[PDB]
Amino acid sequence: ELPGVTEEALRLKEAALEELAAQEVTAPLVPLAVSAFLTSRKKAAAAELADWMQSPEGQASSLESIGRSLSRRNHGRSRAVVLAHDHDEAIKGLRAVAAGKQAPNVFSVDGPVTTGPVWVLAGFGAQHRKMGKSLYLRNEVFAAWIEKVDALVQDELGYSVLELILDDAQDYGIETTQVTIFAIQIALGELLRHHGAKPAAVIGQSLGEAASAYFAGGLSLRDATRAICSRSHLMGEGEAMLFGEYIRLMALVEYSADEIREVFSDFPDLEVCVYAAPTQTVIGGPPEQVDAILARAEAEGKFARKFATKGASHTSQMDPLLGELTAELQGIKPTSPTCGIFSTVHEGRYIKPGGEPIHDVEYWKKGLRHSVYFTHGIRNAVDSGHTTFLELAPNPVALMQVALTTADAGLHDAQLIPTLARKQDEVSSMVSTMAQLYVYGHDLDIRTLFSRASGPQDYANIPPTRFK
Ligand SMILES: [Cl-]
Ligand SMILES: [Cl-]
Ligand SMILES: [Cl-]
Ligand code: NA
Repeated sequence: ELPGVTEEALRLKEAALEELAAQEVTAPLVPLAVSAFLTSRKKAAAAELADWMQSPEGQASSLESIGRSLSRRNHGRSRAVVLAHDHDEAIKGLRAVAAGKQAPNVFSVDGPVTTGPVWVLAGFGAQHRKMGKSLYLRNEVFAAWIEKVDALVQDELGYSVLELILDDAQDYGIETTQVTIFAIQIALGELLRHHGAKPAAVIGQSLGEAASAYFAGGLSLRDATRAICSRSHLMGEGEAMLFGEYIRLMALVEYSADEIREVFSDFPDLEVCVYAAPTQTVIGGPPEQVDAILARAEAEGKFARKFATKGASHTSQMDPLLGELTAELQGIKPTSPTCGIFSTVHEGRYIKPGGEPIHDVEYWKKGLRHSVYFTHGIRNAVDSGHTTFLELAPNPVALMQVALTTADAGLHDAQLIPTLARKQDEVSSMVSTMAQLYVYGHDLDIRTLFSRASGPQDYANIPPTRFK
């Protein structure tokens, strides 16, 4: 059978749980949903809830019991959610809902978003030391999926990703960044499905393509894990041996594809790694030429930033890895997708649900070797009516690129929903994520955001759980 959690992971987990229990308890973020067929009725419901919450009876009721009772109402066309830690934040946010005013912890819209969400599976440049650790310790569904991928990666590569997540002294390299972000992406998406969410379409970027294939139903979890494991360890081993004239850097520069065609005439060995946004592109090549194009960009007032790597993925430098990558992926079973795919490997084109499989061995070779057409995939999604983009990531780096494409396409009110972020509480982040899916009308059973009631004190004395 599959390997179990290692002894060292269990040791690290015990230590982390002791440290966690020694901290001060912070008040959880509670989602308070109010809805009605008409926005005017929703605003009135918000004002009445706020009035009652200021009464002594409302003050004596926990936010969690108020939220659990609200979660059982009929969820109408016009929706709103207040995210609060205490009664004061709740009443303040509800006043904003009632008065139609905007607030950071308030989401309120007049009706549903017409098209389903695009799940964005990226990850390049998003890793950070403690990513996923807090949610692993505090959410049992997320933890179960982390442990499933951990067991598969143990089987494929012979080490435990969970050990990396739990060990604060450990940081991530070329190889371990990929398998660990993959593990976190799988577990974040399955946590969302557990609460009723589903992608209408997926779009992958760079290392995130393996997770996109799983959530699109194009590969089983085992085969998606083979894809990320085969490429990551070949890339990590190759990058570690690069010195001198063999080094190729990667850098984000504020140049469009049109500008790069002209700019590259001075730098004969530069290649495009990722078309990230309409005016931003990840490029790769020899250090002297990468240094020169960065210096040109800064002289023109344009942004430029290097990544921490001695090798350039999505360039001709990957050629020597493709033969072994072919051999390691023999036997994977591409399947017909169960949702739409905006394939950034295949230049941003759309593959319909039920379409022919795309995730064969040649797809992973092409994805590693050639450019990532990310902005074109996003633009294809915007032009087809999609407005909600949800990024599964330890840090919402790709969502900021998506915002540049959506605004460039004329969509200035897109629903850009992050998941985890460095220096933000990972439990509260997933509450905000799921509350946002709810307010926009996407599939999400808001009842599942609250544990099952054990007694009458777990409800508040308001509709629909009034105590006769
Ligand atoms: Cl009911
Ligand atoms: Cl109701
Ligand atoms: Cl429960
Ligand atoms: Na461009």
